[PDB]
Formats: sequence, structure tokens, C-alpha cells
Amino acid sequence: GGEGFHLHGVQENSPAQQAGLEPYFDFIITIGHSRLNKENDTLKALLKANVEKPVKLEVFNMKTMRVREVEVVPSNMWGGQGLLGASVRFCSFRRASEHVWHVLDVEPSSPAALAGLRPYTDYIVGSDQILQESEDFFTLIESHEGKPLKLMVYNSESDSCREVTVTPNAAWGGEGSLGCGIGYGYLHRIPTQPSSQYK
Ligand SMILES: [Cl-]
Ligand SMILES: [Zn+2]
Repeated sequence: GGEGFHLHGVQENSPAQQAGLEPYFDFIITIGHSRLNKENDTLKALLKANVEKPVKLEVFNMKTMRVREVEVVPSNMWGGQGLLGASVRFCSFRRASEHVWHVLDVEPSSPAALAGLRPYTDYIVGSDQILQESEDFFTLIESHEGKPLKLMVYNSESDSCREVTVTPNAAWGGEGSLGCGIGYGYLHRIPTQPSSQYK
């Protein structure tokens, strides 16, 4: 299960952002006594019912696996698109688990190397382009041949996210347009064990 409005993006200065809702890692599973365990308009409607008013959400986090309660004020005042200001998709917790791309070896002077992608510790988790192609990460790379592309990246060392901009270049001198390995599935998901640097 299987049941949440998964965050795929959060707008700058949004109510979502101000309440600490985080892209990829967070699911909105409940708004005011209503459990969002079905693909319907309840979240959208209850956000609207509480416009300019504080309402509490129950939020599930992929990394922590805990539910936390968060307070949000949906609003038409903050300047961006939407009352919440987050891009949301109804996703299973399992699907989200699998939609992560582990950076493997990085070729010394590759576009990936120029972009600062870190071998084995960087994990690609999103892109702020949910326009009309934000499907596969590989699909995304092929369409930005010769074009800068903004990635959301998680790093297992810092245990935090950052925005990476990379220009895929099929003519860079190696094979691929990225010039790094990408790992998927078994042994390539977000680590559950903390990294060696304690803390
Ligand atoms: Cl997902
Ligand atoms: Zn999702």
C-alpha cells in the first residue's frame, strides 16, 4: 500500500515548502480526519475548503517511515500555482521506492563529472520538469541531449538533497550522453543503514 498523495515537487515559497513538505520523500496521507487512501478529489477539495485557513495533514516519510502531523495554510496569496504549491501524484509506497536512480561509476571528464554527480553516494530522485515527459529518467536524459537539465539528487553521505544541473552531450568522447553508470533495484535503493560518518 499503496495509498498516498506523493509529492513529486514543491514550489519555492509555497505553503507546502513553508510547512516542511519535502519532494519525493513525503506522502500526504490524511487531511483533517479524512484518510487519502483512494484516487479521488478529496485532497484537492479539502485544500479548497480550507483556503487561507490552517489545516493539519498527516504525512508519511519514505526515509523515516514515520507519520508526522504537519500544519498547512492553503492559499491564493503566495504567488505560485495552486493552493498548496506542490506537485502531487497518487502513488503506492512501493512505486516511489523503486523510482530512484543510483549514480555508479563516473567517467573522469564526462557530463556527469562536470555536473558534480558523486559516484555511489548520489541518488537521483526527481526533476523539476513534470511537464509532459517526466516519466523514466532515461527518457528524460534522451530529450535533453545538448540541453541543460535540473535534477533533484539525494546523497547518502550528507543525507540530504540538492539540485544538480547537467548537460547531456552524446558527443562528449565516451559512450552515453551522461558518462556515468546508473543503478536500479536490489542494492541500489536509498540506503537504510546510516553512512559511515557518525553522527
Ligand atoms: Cl513515484
Ligand atoms: Zn510518486
